Amino acid sequence: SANNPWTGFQIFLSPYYANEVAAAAKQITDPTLSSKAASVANIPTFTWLDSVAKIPDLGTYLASASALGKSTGTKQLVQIVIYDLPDRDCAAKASNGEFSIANNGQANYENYIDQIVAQIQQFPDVRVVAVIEPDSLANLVTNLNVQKCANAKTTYLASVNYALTNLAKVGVYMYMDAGHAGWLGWPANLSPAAQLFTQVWQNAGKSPFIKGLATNVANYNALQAASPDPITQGNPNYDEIHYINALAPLLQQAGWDATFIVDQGRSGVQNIRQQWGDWCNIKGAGFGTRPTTNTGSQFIDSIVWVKPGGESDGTSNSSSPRYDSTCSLPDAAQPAPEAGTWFQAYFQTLVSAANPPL
Ligand SMILES: OC[C@H]1O[C@@H](O[C@H]2[C@H](O)[C@@H](O)[C@@H](O)O[C@@H]2CO)[C@H](O)[C@@H](O)[C@@H]1O
Ligand SMILES: OC[C@H]1O[C@@H](O)[C@H](O)[C@@H](O)[C@@H]1O
Repeated sequence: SANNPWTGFQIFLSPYYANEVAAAAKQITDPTLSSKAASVANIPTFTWLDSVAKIPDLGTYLASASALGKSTGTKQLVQIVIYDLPDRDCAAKASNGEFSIANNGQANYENYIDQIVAQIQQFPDVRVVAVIEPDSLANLVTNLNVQKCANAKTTYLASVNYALTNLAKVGVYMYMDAGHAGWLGWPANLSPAAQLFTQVWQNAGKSPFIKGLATNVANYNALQAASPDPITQGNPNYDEIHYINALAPLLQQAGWDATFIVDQGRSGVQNIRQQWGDWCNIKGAGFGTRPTTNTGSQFIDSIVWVKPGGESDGTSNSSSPRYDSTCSLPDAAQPAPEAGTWFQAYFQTLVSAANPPL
C-alpha cells in the first residue's frame, strides 16, 4: 500500500544479535566460514523484548538509533518483538515466560507495555516496527481446546489489545503475529483467522499503525516453494505466499487493507522436517532470503528476519520445566539449550547452509 513502514528509513542493526554473532564468529574455526558468520551482524533482524529486563535495552537502541540518524543524516528504524504475555506459549512448554495469569500477570503485562511506551515516547524521530506476540492469536484460532489456551483467552485478548492500543499512541507500526501456512493457512482456518484478526483490529480502533500481520515467525516455511514440501499434504497453501494470497482478501472484505511481513531467517534449507508441526531447532536449517521490501507480492511489505537464527527454540533436556517433546524429535538438533539462549552449533549450521550463500 501507500505507506510501507520501511520506505525512506535505514534499519538500525540489532546490537543484541550483533554481540551474539561477533562472539559466535570467533569460535567458528574455518576462516572463510567465520567471516561469512560475522557478516550476519550486518543483516537486519528483530530484537525480542521477551522479558521486562529487555526494556532498558530498547531505550539504548532508540537513543543510539536517534543519534545515528542525526550523524548520518538518515531516519532510523528499530525492529522489535513484543513477547511477554502472561501464560505465554499456551500450547507448548518451551517458551513459557516470566508472567503468569495466577501471579498478577495481566497487570504486570500492562506495566511492561507502559514501560515500553515510555521509552518510545522519548524518541519520536526513530521509527519502530513491532511484531505483536508470536503464537498468541494463532493459538486462539485453532487451539481453544487446549485448556491453558482456553483459560488464557481473555487475558491474551486484553493484553494484545492493550499493546496495540497503547503502542499506537506513540506511532509504532505493528504486525500482529499470524502463525504460518501450516497453522492458519489451511483453507478451513483462513476465515476463523480473518474473523479473529479483524475483531482484534476493530477492538484497537482500526488504527492506521496496525499495518497487518507477520507470518512464519520462528518457522521454516518457504515464501515461494519450488515444489510443495511433502509435509504440506492436504493444504493447497503449501508456502507463505499461498497463505497470504488466500488470507489477505478476507481481511480486505472486512474493511482492513492489511499488509504482511514474512520471516525467512531460517528458511534457507527446505525438506528438513518429518512433519509440518516439527517447529523446534530443526536440524540442518540455513539462513534464508535476506530482508527486503522487494517481496514480489502486493500484500507483503517486507521479507524480514524475526526469529534470530542461533537462539534456541527450546531445551531438549527432559528435566527442565520447559521441556517440550517437539524438541526431541528425530529432526530437532540435540542437545539443545533453553529457548532464547545461544545455540552455537545451530548458528554455525545456519551460516554454512545459508541460501543464498553469505
Ligand atoms: O511456528 C512456531 C510455533 O509453532 C507452534 O505449533 C504449531 C505449529 O507451528 C504448526 O505447524 C502446527 O503444528 O500447529 C502448532 C500449534 O499447535 C508452537 O505451539 C509454538 O510454540 C511455536 O513457536
Ligand atoms: O529467539 C527469539 C525468542 O525465541 C523464543 O523461542 C524464546 O522463548 C525467546 O526467549 C526469544 O526471545
